[PDB]
Amino acid sequence: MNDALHIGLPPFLVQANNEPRVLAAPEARMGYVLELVRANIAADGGPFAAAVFERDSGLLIAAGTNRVVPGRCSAAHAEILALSLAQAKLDTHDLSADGLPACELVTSAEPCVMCFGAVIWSGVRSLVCAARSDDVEAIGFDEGPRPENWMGGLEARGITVTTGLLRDAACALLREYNACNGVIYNARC
Amino acid sequence: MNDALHIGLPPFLVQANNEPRVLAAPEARMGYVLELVRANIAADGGPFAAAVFERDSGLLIAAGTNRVVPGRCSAAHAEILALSLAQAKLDTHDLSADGLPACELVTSAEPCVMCFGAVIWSGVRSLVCAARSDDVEAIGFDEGPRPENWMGGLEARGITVTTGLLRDAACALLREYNACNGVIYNARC
Ligand SMILES: Nc1nc(O)c2[nH]nnc2n1
Ligand SMILES: Nc1nc(O)c2[nH]nnc2n1
Ligand SMILES: [Zn+2]
Ligand SMILES: [Zn+2]
Repeated sequence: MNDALHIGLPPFLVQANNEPRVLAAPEARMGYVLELVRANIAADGGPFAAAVFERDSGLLIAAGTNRVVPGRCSAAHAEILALSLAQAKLDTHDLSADGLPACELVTSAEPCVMCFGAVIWSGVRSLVCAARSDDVEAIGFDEGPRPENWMGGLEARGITVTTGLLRDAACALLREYNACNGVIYNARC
Repeated sequence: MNDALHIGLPPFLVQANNEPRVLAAPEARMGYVLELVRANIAADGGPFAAAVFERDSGLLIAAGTNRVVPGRCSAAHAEILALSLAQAKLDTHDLSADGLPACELVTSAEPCVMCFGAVIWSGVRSLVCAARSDDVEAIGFDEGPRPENWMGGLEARGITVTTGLLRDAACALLREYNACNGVIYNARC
């Protein structure tokens, strides 16, 4: 594009960002995200998906997936898209804006150093991860050089962190992605 | 969009991305980048700008500026837009892809933790900064929790790093923004 940075979304994702969806339980939220991982893999993307939910009600605000290769954009990680699309939807660059319900980013895998920073500047007050960093590195994806004890860095900034949620289900999807090739392989790898 | 990730670019930035331009000297490259910083401030954006140049020829590939507030996107840092717009233009998520010239990211200030990762994933082989992280955090801009010796971290990834280029002018622009960042109206601003 000439007058804008435009990252298009595939059909399943456009739908995911425009379909009403309230998922109370944390496992319900993560389960849905893993559904997005599968759909994204079939849509030429990396094995990564994430979604911003209102922390308490579980109302889905926005979802993103790895679109690095098909989108010719190394910054197009699931977290970046999810956080940015949620901000556009709520009409603010700051999800912690006064009067705004607390937001939570539910992600299929622990964040790379890039998305680590993205979470910090986003305004989200919670981060829930499925697959661990080691799980991701085991299929060729780099997390990059994150600071020492990144989880503590987030908590120290008001962002609670949960890991390992439905990890096994996520790994099955990571192992399947690796087994069946990949393509130019996403970013952070 | 209310579906795709869309960050609009202000006229001056479109202009910059539209007109072929070659800047051989580092000072020339940074000088142009600092011109974008001032233009961006005048266009309701943050005091930051960056541009991707072909390292060995000086050809400008793409430029970006902080459009966080106007863009309703916390991930819209100079570096992110510059790197992404360069990739969209060359039609690839890897700036070091076979066939492409070695790229260089010239930025008005040392990268925050988010952009730190973006640089690594981008494919650029060189990073050139003006203002130091202390100058930026001096006017209240957080760089975030970068890993220890992030500069060495980059060099170990094969990305050469230079900093302090035209630091004085960069710093003056930062202070200029700060002096005018308040609610009480000042005709001189
Ligand atoms: N580490 C890593 N790599 C990718 O390519 C990703 N896409 N989305 N999240 C991602 N995380
Ligand atoms: N630290 C920091 N803060 C911002 O707002 C930026 N925009 N672009 N680069 C930026 N870097
Ligand atoms: Zn990431
Ligand atoms: Zn940044």
